[PDB]
Amino acid sequence: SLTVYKYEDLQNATNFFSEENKIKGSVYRASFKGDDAAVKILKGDVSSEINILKRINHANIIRLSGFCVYKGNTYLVYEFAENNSLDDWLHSMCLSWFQRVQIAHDVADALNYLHNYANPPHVHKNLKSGNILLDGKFRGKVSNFGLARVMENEGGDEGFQLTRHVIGTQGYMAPEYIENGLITPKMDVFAFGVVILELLSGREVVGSDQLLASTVNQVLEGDNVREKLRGFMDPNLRDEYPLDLAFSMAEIAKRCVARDLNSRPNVSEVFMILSKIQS
Ligand SMILES: Nc1ncnc2c1ncn2[C@@H]1O[C@H](COP(=O)(O)OP(=O)(O)NP(=O)(O)O)[C@@H](O)[C@H]1O
Repeated sequence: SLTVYKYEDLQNATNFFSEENKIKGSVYRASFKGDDAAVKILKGDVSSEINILKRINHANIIRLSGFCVYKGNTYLVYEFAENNSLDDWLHSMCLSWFQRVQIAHDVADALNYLHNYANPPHVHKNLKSGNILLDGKFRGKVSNFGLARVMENEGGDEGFQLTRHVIGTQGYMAPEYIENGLITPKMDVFAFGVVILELLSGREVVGSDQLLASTVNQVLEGDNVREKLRGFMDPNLRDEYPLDLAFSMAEIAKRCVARDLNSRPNVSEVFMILSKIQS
């Protein structure tokens, strides 16, 4: 039943939605009850979707405190994630090697829960650096896994950024989806592969137009792999990383970004890999 909220308490926490808003028009910061939160405004009663998706709770998934339906709109209150999104940090203090490995581990931990032990399993479909939030200890918190996906919303929209949805599509989406709409948990594995590549290189998923998911193959192929990998590594790490474990992590990302979905590993395997190379 989560926690039923009175719309009043939401107005006061958000200063009556007084450009206390985070970037997203529907995303506001609510300061109240000591622990801060984030309020997302959604059109129409989406209560039915919550009663299904509310099954998904995990330490590394953005937690839903509750919801409120007021005058034809649904206001959802999530745990506030200070330090914003991984994209902000990778494309802007800099995340150390330890932190980058921790974040990859939390995401693999959440993807492992979603694909196997969520009752029933659920495919994310929208795993991106911008959706992976961080908390005060820079731990991962997956977010836009439902109802915020482009065509998952029952109430369609025309306040839509086409060029932006398409940029993320080419950089994160697996080929079997772009070509046939084939939706399997392997598409999350492909996306998760690109995230790791972002964590290792800090590069844009689509650079200035080469995709970050095709460069890892050239970096690990042929000869002089050590030198090509050093150059691939994020400069901001400044040698403060074990090149051995970086190559290993880059290897598990290449398998994740393979074109054949059945060749890709299950996230459960990636979760076991990241846990053994962790501190
Ligand atoms: N629970 C939360 N805690 C803190 N910040 C949040 C939370 N949910 C969303 N945000 C912020 O709200 C913005 C994104 O809102 P969102 O509804 O996810 O749309 P979005 O634009 O698709 N996400 P993004 O990929 O980062 O641009 C980002 O600046 C996030 O940091």
